[PDB]
Amino acid sequence: PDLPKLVKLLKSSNEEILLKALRALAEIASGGNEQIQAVIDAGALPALVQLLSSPNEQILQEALWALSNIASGGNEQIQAVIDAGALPALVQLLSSPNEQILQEALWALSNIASGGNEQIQAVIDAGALPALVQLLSSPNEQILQEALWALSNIASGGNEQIQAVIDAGALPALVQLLSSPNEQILQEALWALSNIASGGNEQKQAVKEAGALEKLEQLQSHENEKIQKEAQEALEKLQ
Repeated sequence: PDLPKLVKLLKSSNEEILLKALRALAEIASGGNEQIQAVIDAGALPALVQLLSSPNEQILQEALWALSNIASGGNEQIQAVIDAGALPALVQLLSSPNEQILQEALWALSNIASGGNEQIQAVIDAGALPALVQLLSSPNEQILQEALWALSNIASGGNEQIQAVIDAGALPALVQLLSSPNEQILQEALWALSNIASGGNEQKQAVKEAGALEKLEQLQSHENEKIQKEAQEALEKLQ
């Protein structure tokens, strides 16, 4: 098959050959989980990371496509990506002017954070815990949405996983965010608060300490039905 053959093409030298390979390197990943594994063993995981650190925009716009394509696999397949050493290589892309590249930067990163606790602990370590919260207060909603997926994904584990979140400083970026005329941010933030509150008393009060309760109380009398129910479930929770 042309599985391994494509891997070699991921060694720079020829841009034409490299690009052509990229296109036919991700398209296959978006066909089945088993297909992803084939790419891993093939030795493309580490070959892709190297591309992440390239000036070309085309090779980059594609490098992410095939990348995240794997991050959306299984809890195990997602680990392979980390073992290759793309965690830090991807975080860098986040500091790119080309929004197009930044978008994918999250579609892959956050994707991995949605794995398991065993992987989360590794993220909260070096991962930009507090830095991720700062993004929450960004104008470009595009980054805001994805930013929520990453942070939230990290708070999808045991109690210890929830604590790490509050420590980062999401209480303010969330609570204060509750006061938003945007239905999106309204449900988003709310969904985040409840998540953390789901933990113990330390995880609950921690949030309410900011003043989310107020925003929640007012939500009780919100037009939207869904927002009303969710708001009621989060309110009592804090208690």
